[PDB]
Amino acid sequence: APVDYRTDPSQYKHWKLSFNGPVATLGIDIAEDGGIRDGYKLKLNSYDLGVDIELHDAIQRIRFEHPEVRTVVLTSLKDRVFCSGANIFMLGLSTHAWKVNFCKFTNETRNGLEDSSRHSGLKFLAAVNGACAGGGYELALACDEIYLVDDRSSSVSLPEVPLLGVLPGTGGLTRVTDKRKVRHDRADIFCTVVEGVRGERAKAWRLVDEVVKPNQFDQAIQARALELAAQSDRPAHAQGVPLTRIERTDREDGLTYKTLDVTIDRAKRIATFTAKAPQTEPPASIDAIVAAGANWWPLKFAREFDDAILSMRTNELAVGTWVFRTEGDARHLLAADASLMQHKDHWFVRETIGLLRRTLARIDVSSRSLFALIEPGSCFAGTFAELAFAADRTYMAALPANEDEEPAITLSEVNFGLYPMVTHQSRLARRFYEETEPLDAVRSRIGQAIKPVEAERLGLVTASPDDIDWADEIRIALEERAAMSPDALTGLEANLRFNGPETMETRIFGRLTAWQNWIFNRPNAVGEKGALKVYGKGSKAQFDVSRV
Amino acid sequence: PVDYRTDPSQYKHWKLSFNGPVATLGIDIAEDGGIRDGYKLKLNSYDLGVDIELHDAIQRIRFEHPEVRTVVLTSLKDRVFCSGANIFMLGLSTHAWKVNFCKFTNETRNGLEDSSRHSGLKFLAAVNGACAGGGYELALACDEIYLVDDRSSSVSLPEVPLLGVLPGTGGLTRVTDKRKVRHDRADIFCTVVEGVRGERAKAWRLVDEVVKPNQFDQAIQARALELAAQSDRPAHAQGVPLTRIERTDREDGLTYKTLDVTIDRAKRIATFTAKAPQTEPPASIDAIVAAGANWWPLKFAREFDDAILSMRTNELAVGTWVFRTEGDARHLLAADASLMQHKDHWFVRETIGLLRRTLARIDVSSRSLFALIEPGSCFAGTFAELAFAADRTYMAALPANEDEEPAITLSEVNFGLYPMVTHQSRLARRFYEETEPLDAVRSRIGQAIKPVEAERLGLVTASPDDIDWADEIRIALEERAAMSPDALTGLEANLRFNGPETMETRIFGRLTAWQNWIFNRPNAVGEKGALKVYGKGSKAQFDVSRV
Repeated sequence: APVDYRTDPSQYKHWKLSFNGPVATLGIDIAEDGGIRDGYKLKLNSYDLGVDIELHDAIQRIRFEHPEVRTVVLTSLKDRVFCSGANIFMLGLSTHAWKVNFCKFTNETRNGLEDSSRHSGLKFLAAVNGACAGGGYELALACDEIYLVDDRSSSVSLPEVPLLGVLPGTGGLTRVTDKRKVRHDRADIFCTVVEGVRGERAKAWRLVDEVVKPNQFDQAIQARALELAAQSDRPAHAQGVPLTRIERTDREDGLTYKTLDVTIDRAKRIATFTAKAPQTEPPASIDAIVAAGANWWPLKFAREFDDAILSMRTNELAVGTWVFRTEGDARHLLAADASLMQHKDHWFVRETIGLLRRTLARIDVSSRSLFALIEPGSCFAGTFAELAFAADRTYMAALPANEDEEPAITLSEVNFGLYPMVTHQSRLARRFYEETEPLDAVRSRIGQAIKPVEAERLGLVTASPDDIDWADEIRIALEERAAMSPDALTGLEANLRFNGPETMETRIFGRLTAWQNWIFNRPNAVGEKGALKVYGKGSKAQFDVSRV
Repeated sequence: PVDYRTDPSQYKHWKLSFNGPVATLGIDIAEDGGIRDGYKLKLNSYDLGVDIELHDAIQRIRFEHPEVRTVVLTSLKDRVFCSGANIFMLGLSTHAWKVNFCKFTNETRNGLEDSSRHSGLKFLAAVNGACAGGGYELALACDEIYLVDDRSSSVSLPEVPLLGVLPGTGGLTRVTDKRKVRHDRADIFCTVVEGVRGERAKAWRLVDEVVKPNQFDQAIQARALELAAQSDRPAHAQGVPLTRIERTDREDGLTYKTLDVTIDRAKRIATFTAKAPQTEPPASIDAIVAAGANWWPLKFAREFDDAILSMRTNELAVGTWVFRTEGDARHLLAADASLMQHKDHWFVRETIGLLRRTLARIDVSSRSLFALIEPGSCFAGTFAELAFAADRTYMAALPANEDEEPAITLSEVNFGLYPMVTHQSRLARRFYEETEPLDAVRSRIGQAIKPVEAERLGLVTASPDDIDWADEIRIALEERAAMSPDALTGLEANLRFNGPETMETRIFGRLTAWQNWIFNRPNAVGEKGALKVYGKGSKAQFDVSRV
């Protein structure tokens, strides 16, 4: 069945949230009977996609509904286990595509903790009591600090290689090196043994930040939480903004939201996303923005778009091309952007910018081809122009015989750094290789309605076919997209979009994930006699011992 | 088994011509000269054997031709420059064969750029006919690309639409990182078979100049001379002949003058024992030049490169390499001192370059690497790189016997003379460029560091006592043989490359790992996949679903 990423705390099976002044406590309490797919139990706080769907929502709730909260303590509500990682039985029963989506989404949820540490005024403290293994340690890694109980029952481990024949692929290796700076040969030992590291050795090797005896642990966690809270600028007095349930109509051929249509052509294998500008001028003043809350256009659009991206990634694997279109009045988009820029220091506007940033950042790493079609009547302006700059190709409709009807691309300040991709660059900076001449040229033209011929001349679009050439040029490009191997297209896209600089996050989606994917498609890990499927059976996994 | 040793008298596929400062390297591939059976190499398409000759030819230019300053790469076939890796050969190759072929060919091309930076050479691709796929990937690694403007000859990367694979020999990474082709233009370029010709190829940044056929040869020679003026190579020096590499092929390994490889097939371990100069190597430049190919640092570099290539290619099930050393550290340090003192001399610089490129093959090899530092060893200077390249390094503590206890001795060469493909020294990578631990080891240059200090400084993984050594090392090796090789290679690709990325790490990382995933799936390699339908007049059958 299809996955629905919509949930709320009243529905959580796996997490408890509680609030005590500036400290939120997020308790891991996974329901063993609560698997999102069938055929497995989730024992010992092991997890699946459904657990992460709830985790993603819980962080969203803290971000938007709890402005007065400054630190989040992540802790287990189970005896003897913090988190035992991605459920091995679940992995063994999953298709290749399901695993790859599961890795990608869980990676984005974790990247999101760090995103909020940078940009939301939040800090995350992992309070680790009991076994913290594999994905358990990968989650702790994404926190700002990790405190470990100093007793025999408490350890950190990454048993994936020796136990499962796979990597710590939820960013584990990349955080061990890039974030913790664990010396690589020590990391090798850590990643090639099942028995966990404890106490002062874990701290000495840089795997955790502090270790505390059991009788002092709770007090130490709370005191550190308050120290981390002092780093924040979040308000001492503010009511939160409830994230109301997203209204969505599911159709055989797509999805309907207030701010977004998705229409699927199953024969052509194309999903067309039509993003819709604010229907009326959005509020300029902070009091009206806050009062609008989840009905404030930039937040509403971010939420609906994120839901659509996640739904289509997960539930529509054969529909390999996404087309981006827009409709509405560019003046209302530009007014929205002006309010984002003016009020960007305000906690709520800042949080909303954060969700837009994270949501758009899902696009560049999605395994779908991306074409933006800038047709007459569209409104690729400001935030919406990011849909052009994210795309593999952008075509814009020239009308030599009817120039007054030509569409325009209109840049705003948001296109110059407000929504970095995971390379940390704006999409335009990536587009022009950070070259100052073409970037200066378009910066000079912020706010101008750039028409098709000029947009092509400035390099803002791939081509601007006229009304005679348009139909065939776009149809043929889309036919070719459907006819080529999806494997080759996704690989090509992963290299062309990430056209130079690397960061911890590009390494997570690149070097780490691509190696994991190759491992995931081979019998040593996933075969009937492989490491995942023999787990718990008392038998020896059979490996092809040859190197590649 | 593959033998990587060859020489110009044996070439089937290349012609070298020497005209003063300009060497012409002519592509003239023998259709019947495939290294494996079952395919012809038509229209200057290539296989591993073609690249083995190319690698040798560049080596000959480097060492035997101090007078050469520019290398013109061109085709001796009409109509075609190079049509890329042979598609029939790809369809007939195992997964492991393809992955090794991509890796070796990538290193050959990275080596052109390595010499452009460090040898005083420049490479000019004179593209005088169709230049497709691997053909364009080779041109990309040159310093400049000149395309004949003849209304026909084109550059193309048809791999995606035609083969269902990527331009995996650095093609995509050079298109973005080196040529700076706007990514959406690159997308068009990489998803059309016919490619691009004439002025548009220049405008899109795919080539540097286009010249009409009646002026082409003149323009190529003129530009070659201009690129030659940049060099400091000495026009009046004699070359150093690269004589044969003596090697005994045994059932259980390889014997070279400066290196033993011994294979334990049951344990799946190959032990490389590198040997120091047997006596003090020459300090003077004249004596170094007179020794030539027999000069220890060059001899060792060549033998070690041959062994790495041989073991990578011919011994797939032997997943762990153990590095040991033997001989006298004083002689190693004397060799290093000569390298540092004379590094501006063309021949010494060239030898440093081969050591650099050879060591740089280690970090990207799909084998686990353990360095064992035991009594009698000499992990000193250049040889200490074998410890710093390793996934783990164990050093034998002998608290009750100091004479027998080994030492690590650093020299200047450990601080940047031999960068891995991240551009870092192995020690800089090891310590995440942290100044405290690096200062602590640099200040001990030239000193014999004993096992306890070595472990405290973080230069080794562990220094086990002699009653703990046998079991600790044996268990680590048993575990290495028992774990999945797929997971180990992936692990090693992430832990060795522990932060910074470069164009070369992107070639071996982002680009190659995606290629490898594609290579292991039926859309590309299935009986009715893209490679195998080629030329058949049928349509590939694809699973259409994205991952």
